[PDB]
Amino acid sequence: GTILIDLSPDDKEFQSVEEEMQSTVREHRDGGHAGGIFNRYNILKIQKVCNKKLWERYTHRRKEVSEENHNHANERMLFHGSPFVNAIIHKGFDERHAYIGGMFGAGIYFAENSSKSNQYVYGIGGGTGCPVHKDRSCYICHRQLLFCRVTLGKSFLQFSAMAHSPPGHHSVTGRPSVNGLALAEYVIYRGEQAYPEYLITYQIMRPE
Ligand SMILES: C[C@@]1(c2ccc(-c3nc4ccccc4c(=O)[nH]3)cc2)NC(=O)NC1=O
Ligand SMILES: [Zn+2]
Repeated sequence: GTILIDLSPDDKEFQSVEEEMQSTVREHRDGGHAGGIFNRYNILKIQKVCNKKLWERYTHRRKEVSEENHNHANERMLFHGSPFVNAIIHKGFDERHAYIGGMFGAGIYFAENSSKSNQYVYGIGGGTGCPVHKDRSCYICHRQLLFCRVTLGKSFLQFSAMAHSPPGHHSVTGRPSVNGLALAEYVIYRGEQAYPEYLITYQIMRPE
């Protein structure tokens, strides 16, 4: 049931998604090991992901969360990197998309920094890099991220350097507590609390 609609680069919606992608790049404490060395991306395509059933599954869960949290879904737009983006956009998020060993427990993880989600496009720690060159810093191969609508509801705040969310909460917020430049990361424990709204195809760019 999924169809993908291409956005034109002249569309303000393409432009606002591209800007969130580019402006949330940061340096990583691994010096680029997982995700590659880059300061910006070459955006190749942005497609809107349209699936009525997945959308309705999302909004149904959003209303439940909202009603458990003084009518506040606490909805964000966040990045997700995964080897399974193609399954996600067709079938939705479920437990096979979870990071069992994540620092905040077995759930599905999202980032404010696009460059953080980039480190997972080829797997945990960037795996063995791109399929074609086995290069975690490949500048040639096309990568994809999702820019997702995520319901956080009442989020458990963890300060720091599938399971259940903590009792009385709908998600966990991993607040960065050492690296002053890192943005927050978030975990949900129900696939129905995220909708994969944009599929972004891109290359990382070699710095000049
Ligand atoms: C499905 C998978 C997976 C997928 C995505 C991520 C992921 N982890 C994150 C952790 C922090 C912030 C963003 C992300 C993010 O965008 N993606 C971690 C593990 N779990 C797994 O064991 N291997 C995987 O590739
Ligand atoms: Zn490659």
